[PDB]
Amino acid sequence: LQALLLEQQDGKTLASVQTLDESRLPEGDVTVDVHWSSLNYKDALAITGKGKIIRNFPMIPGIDFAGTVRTSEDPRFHAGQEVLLTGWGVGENHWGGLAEQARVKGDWLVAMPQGLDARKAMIIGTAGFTAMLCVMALEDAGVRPQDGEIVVTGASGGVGSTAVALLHKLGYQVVAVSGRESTHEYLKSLGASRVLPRDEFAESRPLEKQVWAGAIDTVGDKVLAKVLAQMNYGGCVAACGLAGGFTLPTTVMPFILRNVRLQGVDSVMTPPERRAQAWQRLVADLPESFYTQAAKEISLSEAPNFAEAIINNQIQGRTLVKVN
Amino acid sequence: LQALLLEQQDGKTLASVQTLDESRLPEGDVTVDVHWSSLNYKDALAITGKGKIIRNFPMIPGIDFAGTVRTSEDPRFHAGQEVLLTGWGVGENHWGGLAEQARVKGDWLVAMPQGLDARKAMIIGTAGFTAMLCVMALEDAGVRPQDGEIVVTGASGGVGSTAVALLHKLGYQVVAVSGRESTHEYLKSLGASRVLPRDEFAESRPLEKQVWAGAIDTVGDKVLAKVLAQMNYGGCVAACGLAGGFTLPTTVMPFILRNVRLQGVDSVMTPPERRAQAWQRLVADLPESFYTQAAKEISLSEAPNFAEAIINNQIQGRTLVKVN
Ligand SMILES: NC(=O)C1=CN([C@@H]2O[C@H](COP(=O)(O)OP(=O)(O)OC[C@H]3O[C@@H](n4cnc5c(N)ncnc54)[C@H](OP(=O)(O)O)[C@@H]3O)[C@@H](O)[C@H]2O)C=CC1
Ligand SMILES: NC(=O)C1=CN([C@@H]2O[C@H](COP(=O)(O)OP(=O)(O)OC[C@H]3O[C@@H](n4cnc5c(N)ncnc54)[C@H](OP(=O)(O)O)[C@@H]3O)[C@@H](O)[C@H]2O)C=CC1
Repeated sequence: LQALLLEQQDGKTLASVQTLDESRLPEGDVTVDVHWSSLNYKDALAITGKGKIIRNFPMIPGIDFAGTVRTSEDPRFHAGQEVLLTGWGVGENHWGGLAEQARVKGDWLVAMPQGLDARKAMIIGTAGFTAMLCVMALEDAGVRPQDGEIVVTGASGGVGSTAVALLHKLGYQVVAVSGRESTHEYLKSLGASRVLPRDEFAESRPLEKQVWAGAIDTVGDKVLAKVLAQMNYGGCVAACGLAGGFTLPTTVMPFILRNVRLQGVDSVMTPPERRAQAWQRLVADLPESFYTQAAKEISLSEAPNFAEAIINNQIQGRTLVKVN
Repeated sequence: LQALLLEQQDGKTLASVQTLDESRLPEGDVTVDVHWSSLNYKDALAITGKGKIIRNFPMIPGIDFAGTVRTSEDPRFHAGQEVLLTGWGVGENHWGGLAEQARVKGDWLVAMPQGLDARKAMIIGTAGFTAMLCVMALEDAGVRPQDGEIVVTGASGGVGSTAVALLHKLGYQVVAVSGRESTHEYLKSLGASRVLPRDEFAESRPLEKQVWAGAIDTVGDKVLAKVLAQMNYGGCVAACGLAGGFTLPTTVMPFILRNVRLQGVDSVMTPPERRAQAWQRLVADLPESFYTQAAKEISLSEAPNFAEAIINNQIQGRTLVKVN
């Protein structure tokens, strides 16, 4: 059993791949032979030791996995069945998916959606799952294509890439915000009508000119504050991230004078029914071209190279991890 | 034609009751003989000159009125008809309701709902209208009496008083936040289960203990920031005010880790359909005891005094205004 393992000394996190035994895995009524995982921003924070994502060491990181069920004391799952997992504290406070085996509670698993397989499921991963929940939040708020432009921040990343592709597919005019010139052609190829620079979202009045029918935000901080000030009357912002900072120095003005909805989107504890709905929607609404335009396959032990890259804003798209 | 008129010299606002000619009224399709108005927080800002609510003087303030139609060039409205008005820029950049006559666009009016008269309509006013929109926002977010406690800030005020009464009638367990010990009995009599002091809502961590199923906030600033940190997973905050300050020094944490919705509530430009729904619901759900328990009926020339009291956190309930 090969596993990426986090250890802690003198404050710092060390990441290495070690050969563990089956016996070291935590209790959990379903054992899964993991074939694929991925790197999300939260995984990168954990692996580099930034932000105190993980409080208990040693720890196998990886909030995502997909593979084949080895055994099951949960009668909903059987040996041979393709399953996936995102969230539920896995990869944070419970040994995760960046390993050839994981053991988890059956409630945390999702039976493989029809039209999907383990590889494609992990290209999507937590970031794509989260993008879908964000699109669904915009739809719950009555934001339709004809209402105006949708803005996506941190657009070149995982959630952002998925969001641009989903929205373009669903008929929306999408505007991407990126802090790098090198992402422009990639973002246009995903379906973005144009790409605005991040340095134009550094400061804002409480109320800016109305330009967005809706928004999907992955950066928080001053970018989210400006986006809120730019929302159309009745518009909605689906906020899922903190890539630019966890604080939100905003005002009540967009809320109380423009009836703006700021919908928070969490992926960790998404209830079973909405979880299943999001996956079903991804199979239908994410075009097959995405799985080759946005994905980069890496091996397990080179994950820390790419975790550093994520933190350092040197990553584009989705990092798929082949575990075997 | 009696009217509270605001002038401006040396950057200070001067409020007085003057007798004006009919010919000084602005152009409008519908002339209304106003019998009743009210004072909301916004009117108080305008009358005292605090903030920049009013940019063009002279101005008749008053974002609300109710009365009888005098003349009409708009075929939807006839002489003799009972009508009300809240918002639409009236009392801000168009001569308002604290006067014996107003002249307005027919789109801005609401035909008197059945079960309601001009007096009761202004006891409710913008503040009560707003409270109803906030309760409706909580319902849109799936918050039900069984889900847990609803917190109402600035509870002794107009929006707050209406909110507590509406929620108690609808079956919710309500918790009021007030910064004065003198409001406690009043708030209990409206339907509040308990009253927490406002000094316990000053500083907050990004995430506090989950305690609120939903919230209606009239204060903004640091009170709203703490309430956000205290929301249950999937909870909703309807935010409509800035009584404690217009800034919002919060974080993204409640949003991204607890799926919290921050629904902003505006009353100025609420579209016709939603507007009519709120008034219909106010007739259904506001108990008759509210009109006696929260109302204080003043004359036009007492409006500057009551405006000061509002800014200085010295009123309780709703200020109704007998215009004639
Ligand atoms: N709570 C939850 O359940 C979930 C939360 N998330 C959140 O979504 C957010 C993004 O996730 P993911 O796509 O995986 O991360 P990525 O790193 O792949 O993308 C984030 C993007 O943000 C931009 N960015 C990076 N650094 C900064 C910075 N310092 N200031 C401003 N912008 C920056 C970059 O785009 P560019 O170069 O174009 O500016 C980058 O591509 C994360 O904060 C993550 O926590 C995601 C899934 C679930
Ligand atoms: N955008 C829109 O369409 C609408 C906005 N609103 C807003 O709702 C808010 C309240 O309206 P309204 O009820 O009419 O005003 P009120 O003055 O009647 O209510 C405000 C309450 O807030 C509390 N308060 C007052 N000052 C402070 C302070 N400095 N710090 C903390 N709390 C304070 C008081 O309660 P206590 O003493 O118990 O602490 C007071 O009763 C206003 O900001 C108003 O503009 C209302 C309707 C519509």
